[PDB]
Amino acid sequence: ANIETHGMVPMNRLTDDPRWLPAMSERVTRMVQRDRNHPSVIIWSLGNESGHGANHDALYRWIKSVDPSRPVQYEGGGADTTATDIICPMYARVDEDQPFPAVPKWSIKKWLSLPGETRPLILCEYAHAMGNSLGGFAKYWQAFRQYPRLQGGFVWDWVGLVFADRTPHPALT
Amino acid sequence: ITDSLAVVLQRRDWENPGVTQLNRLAAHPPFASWRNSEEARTDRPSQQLRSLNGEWRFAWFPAPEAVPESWLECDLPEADTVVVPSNWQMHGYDAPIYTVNPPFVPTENPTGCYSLTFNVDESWLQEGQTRIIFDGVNSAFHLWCNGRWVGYGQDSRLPSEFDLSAFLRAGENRLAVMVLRWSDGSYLEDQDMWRMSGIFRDVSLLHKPTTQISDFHVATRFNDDFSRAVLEAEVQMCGELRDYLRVTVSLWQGETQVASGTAPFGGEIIDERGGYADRVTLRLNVENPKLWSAEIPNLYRAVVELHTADGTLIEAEACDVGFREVRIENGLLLLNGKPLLIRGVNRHEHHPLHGQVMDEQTMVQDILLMKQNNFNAVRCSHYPNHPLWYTLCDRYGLYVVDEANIETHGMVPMNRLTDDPRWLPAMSERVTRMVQRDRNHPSVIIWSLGNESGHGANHDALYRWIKSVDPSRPVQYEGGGADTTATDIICPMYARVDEDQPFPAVPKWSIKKWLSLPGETRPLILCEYAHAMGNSLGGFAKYWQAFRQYPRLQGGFVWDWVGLVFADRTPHPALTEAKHQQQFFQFRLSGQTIEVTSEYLFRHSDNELLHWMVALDGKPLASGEVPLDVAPQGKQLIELPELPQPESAGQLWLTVRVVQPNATAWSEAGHISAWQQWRLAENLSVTLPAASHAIPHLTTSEMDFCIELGNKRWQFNRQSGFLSQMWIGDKKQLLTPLRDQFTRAPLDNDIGVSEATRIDPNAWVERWKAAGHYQAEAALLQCTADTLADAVLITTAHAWQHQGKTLFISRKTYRIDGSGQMAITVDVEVASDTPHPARIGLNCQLAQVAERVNWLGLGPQENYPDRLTAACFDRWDLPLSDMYTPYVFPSENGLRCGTRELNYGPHQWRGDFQFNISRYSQQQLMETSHRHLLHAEEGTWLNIDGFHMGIGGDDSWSPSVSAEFQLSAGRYHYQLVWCQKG
Repeated sequence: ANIETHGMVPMNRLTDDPRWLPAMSERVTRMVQRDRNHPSVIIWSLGNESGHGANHDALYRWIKSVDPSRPVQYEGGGADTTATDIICPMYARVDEDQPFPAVPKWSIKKWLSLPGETRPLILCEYAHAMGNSLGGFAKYWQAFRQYPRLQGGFVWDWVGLVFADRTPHPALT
Repeated sequence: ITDSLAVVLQRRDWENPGVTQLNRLAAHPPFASWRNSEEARTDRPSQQLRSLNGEWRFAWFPAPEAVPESWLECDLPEADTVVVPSNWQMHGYDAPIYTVNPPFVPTENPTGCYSLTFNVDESWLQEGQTRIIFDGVNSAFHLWCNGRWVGYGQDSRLPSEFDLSAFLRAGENRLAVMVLRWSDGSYLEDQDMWRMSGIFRDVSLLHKPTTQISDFHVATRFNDDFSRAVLEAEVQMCGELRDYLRVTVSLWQGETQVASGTAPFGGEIIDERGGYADRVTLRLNVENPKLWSAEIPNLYRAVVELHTADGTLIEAEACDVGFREVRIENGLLLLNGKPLLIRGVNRHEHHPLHGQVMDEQTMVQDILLMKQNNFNAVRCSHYPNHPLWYTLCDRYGLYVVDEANIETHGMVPMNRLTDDPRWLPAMSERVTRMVQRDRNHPSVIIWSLGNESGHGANHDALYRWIKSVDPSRPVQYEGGGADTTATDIICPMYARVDEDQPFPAVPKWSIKKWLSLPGETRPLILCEYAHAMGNSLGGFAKYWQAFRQYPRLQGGFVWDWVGLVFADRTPHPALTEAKHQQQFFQFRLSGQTIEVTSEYLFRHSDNELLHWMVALDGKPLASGEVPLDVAPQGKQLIELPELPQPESAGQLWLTVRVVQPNATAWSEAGHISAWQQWRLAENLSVTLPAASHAIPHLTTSEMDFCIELGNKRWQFNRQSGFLSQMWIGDKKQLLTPLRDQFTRAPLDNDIGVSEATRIDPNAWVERWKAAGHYQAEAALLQCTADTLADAVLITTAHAWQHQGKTLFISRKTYRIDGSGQMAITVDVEVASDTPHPARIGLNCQLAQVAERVNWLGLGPQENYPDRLTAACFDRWDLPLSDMYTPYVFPSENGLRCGTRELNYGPHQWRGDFQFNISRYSQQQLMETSHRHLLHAEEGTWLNIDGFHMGIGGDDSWSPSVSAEFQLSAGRYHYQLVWCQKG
């Protein structure tokens, strides 16, 4: 869904405000009504980098009621809130923890085994490919193979892994 | 008659799994039968409990049928005298054994016939019940009293009690105990230790009144914040029920009573037919109770008095009560609301010189040593322990896992008996009688169903029995994959931190992966890990890094306390590594600020002092002491003063240590509990050496190169290509030429289970032998000598070939300058297809024997690439004897890593190397079976390695050296400087 408010100073200033719920509901509902018939679409996403507000929980439950055939994921508020069926951290590391206040980025191996955690983990963003990059990519895929509940991820910026003229980067190999 | 041996032994009760006892009394907590409340409160000795330990008569027989009938009446003429708490194998009768027909035992069953003549006062026989308690008898036994058969028993590790009232006569009496070595119970006690047999625990006589306390157990309930507690005690009596009988339970903290309760008999309504007339439950309210933990073992004294309504006491029983709550919440094992981190060790009952007989002094010595090494938990390794062990763990503070005596690892399906309902009665007795005995001890926090018996339906049934009877403790069981339905805790044996071991039907996942398997929510505590056999415990820091990071990884139990110490309780070098990794204070350095985090859950750091020191290459520069004021799990930030900034070359090292100024019950004043070291600042050396005016002189012959400088002189063998001799004055310095070494005397981890019969091709030592590393012969490729403007240059190249295959190539450079110094640069190529060598360095036999070894490097104790975290960089001076570790089976030992300078006699070696120095060569260590056969050689053997392979430790039967500690680079370089006192 076309919801992205990363510039807000609390970052949930609008997604926790009920006055913005009508605006955000239109962006979620009209997407589902348009694309619900496509077999390729297997997961709904509530947006990107908008904190976690009560509007996210309400819109998460709307999708589950209208279309129970697809899981709903959302990074925001720590990537493991009640508004996501999948733990989907951004740029979580394989072994090193990043305990930021109120939104820690645990290592993906440790994140799975936290007390009470049963959901699968798929990284919505990992392996930043800006410039000469993608070092340690083999570390992620060693972990993906070994751990059943580590079910892959999405490399950031296809185009990126290729130039604008679609010429490939060395990291694409 | 029917008391005769022929009748008694005819039914073969020791070959019947359905008969485990005959005429044995019910299990219960320990009883002393005090006739005075004050004596019970203060735990004074009771005159109603009499010990029969002492001198008994003993006779040995090859089989039970060989015992003559006359033994039942009179002591044999050839019977000798022994101290009854002993194993008869320790007296040399049949050979002790360290190592099938499931119900049957061999007909050649050695039999020990014990007999004792004792006196009984008439006061015991006129009134009351007199019983005899056998705390431990190995396998099975038959009991006679004055020639009359009494009963039969099994389950060596739990007390057997029999009523002797109808058998005792006023005056002199005689007891006859027929102990058999093997019974059907031996199939459930088929573990791996010295087998041994006899009456290995205490024998005592207890006199109880006609109306007596038959059983009692206590339960503690708490509110949300543990500010209010309820102590419920259920008391059961035996004998005649009278309406004037009363039971009083009083709780004492020291000498002040804090709670009390009195009630007549008659319990609450249980079901339709009513309630127990012989039971009463007393509820005692305690405000702000002092909680029990391993850190602070706060104990109360509960006194249970059976008395008349008027006020006359009949009998008194007492026990120590600790207030604590153990439960698993959200996949975490909590004690008093806090997540436990188990610093545990497995401990067998092994006396230093009396075999399996345990005494109080050895137990207190073991507990003190454990707590001084930051251990907080002990696993009762595969059987219930001596009763006094649990009392001592309550008082000093140690979490205890109590294990049922069930062990059937020798069965081919390994669950052949535990899945057989015909063996359920046998196994139930071993579980139920343990719980009935030890359920009142606060130190016991976890029940264990046994060890290495597969997983059968009997395990599930016995697991649910414990949960019903005692819901206050979790139940754990390894077996059937360590995560079955019969365990509340995933308790794998020797699971690795990162590497998975997917065995069929019982995989050993890595502990990190095991936690996150689909549907898995339980905590993980390793019942056995870090095998400490020989030179071992490599990679121990890997486990404790994982323990800290993952909340549901709550520690484990290191295998074999005694092991981590020798039989005489002398510590192994690996014990220091365990103490450092198990510290309760963690340290972080950021600039001039030291962050100290407390790992205690309950206590405040009120006996703690931080001493910091800054040294430059072992030379102290500044020091200071700061008191520690850290809340449980809190952080204290300690800002160091302006640290010294020397302009001399070298590395600055900051060392902190936690010192306890006051003595505790388990430690003496000045005890060091934690330490840490850092590198502060290094000034690289840029100064040139002094312009020596002299030049070493080179002479060339067809057999050798000779370099002469003053009184010193070097000789290089041109045929061998190695430095053969060095002379200071006219005194030779070497007995063996300085040559490259690529092998080490194999460790126990290097050997594995590779016997001479069942070879293990995957073992490290077998791969080295198959590759010819021990048989490779050095071949000289080139050897040249050139005179420089100020030095003499020697260049050599050797190839180590085995059966037409080059394993290693060594290119060495010798630079003898005019100052007398000798610089040695070594470049080594290792073939990629050969197994990685155990070491890359040099060795020689020095002619001189010296008393002290002085080196600037890591640790006073021996350390290895994967067991060096506990070691510290400083200047160490030790006698040569302390440079050798006396392992029972000789192997490579005594290595010191991270060494920059080594001094021995007049010789100094500088560089970046590891070394071991001793009087035994690596060749002798490989060929000598036991350390008592080791003999010192003529000189001193020195091994200087640029690189050394890590030691194993995850297990002892499979390769366990991690990839980052294997010598797999392929090409290696190191430099050494050899100088003298000039």
